[PDB]
Amino acid sequence: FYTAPSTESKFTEVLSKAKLQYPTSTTVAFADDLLDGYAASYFYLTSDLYMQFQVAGSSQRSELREMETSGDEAAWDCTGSTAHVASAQIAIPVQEDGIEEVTILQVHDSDVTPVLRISWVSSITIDGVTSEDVVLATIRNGIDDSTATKTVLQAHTTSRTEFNINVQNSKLSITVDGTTELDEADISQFDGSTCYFKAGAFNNNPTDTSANARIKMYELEWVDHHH
Ligand SMILES: O=C(O)[C@H]1O[C@@H](O[C@H]2[C@H](O)[C@H](O)[C@H](O[C@H]3[C@H](O)[C@H](O)[C@H](O[C@H]4[C@H](O)[C@H](O)[C@H](O[C@H]5[C@H](O)[C@H](O)[C@H](O)O[C@@H]5C(=O)O)O[C@@H]4C(=O)O)O[C@@H]3C(=O)O)O[C@@H]2C(=O)O)[C@@H](O)[C@@H](O)[C@@H]1O
Repeated sequence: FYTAPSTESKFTEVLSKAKLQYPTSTTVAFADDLLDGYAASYFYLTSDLYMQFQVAGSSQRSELREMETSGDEAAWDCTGSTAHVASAQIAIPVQEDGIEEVTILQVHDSDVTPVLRISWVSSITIDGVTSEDVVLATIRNGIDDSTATKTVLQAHTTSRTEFNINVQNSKLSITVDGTTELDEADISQFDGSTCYFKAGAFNNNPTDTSANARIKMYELEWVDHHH
């Protein structure tokens, strides 16, 4: 009894350029399935026209993964000359009790390393400064280094917020409601990797493994701009 995100033309292009993974990394719906009206409790259109992702459990996800229209997985040069841009209007609801971090947008390499995660966090401490109820950027320092550089981007609001990720040459920038909050962070540690975008809800380290993480997107797109 769920309405499909494909019923809204604002999502046609991104769905044509995506596959949906749930609840782990296995694809449940390819682009053709998504365009044919795929809908489930974990991926549906709300009455006010948001594409909503919902998932329970540690490190589980309901996430779109960037694809080419040819059916090839997106695998662009992480630090190449072509700009790659992901834009999303996201409303992050107050999360259920026991949900502690939800990743909403990623730049991921073609193996096992997230270049960037944008996530909501109940709390975070960075260089001795603790922030609560914020949206955070996490950039991994290397494939062989589990540590990351973390940057608070925004105090959490339930209001629809524009997020824009721009990746070009060895630099990555993030704008939030038009304001640059991460200005040309270095990602040269991914030279010689390939990359793709992801968007949705990816539930990180919950304290209640039965609680549902929930993220809503009013607009979503990923594009290339050729130098
Ligand atoms: O807690 C700490 O100590 C540190 O945590 C750091 O952040 C963590 C996060 O908390 C998450 O755990 C995050 O999880 C990553 C995970 O490390 C892997 O990168 C994994 O990669 C999957 C891909 O997203 C993708 O879904 C892929 O799909 C493939 C798959 O092969 C599929 O079967 C099919 O064949 O093809 C598809 C495809 O489309 O390419 O599968 C990958 C997989 O192996 O599961 O996904 C998550 C993720 O980010 O999505 O990891 C970070 C981390 O950096 O380790 C950080 O906060 C740090 O500061 C802390 O100290």
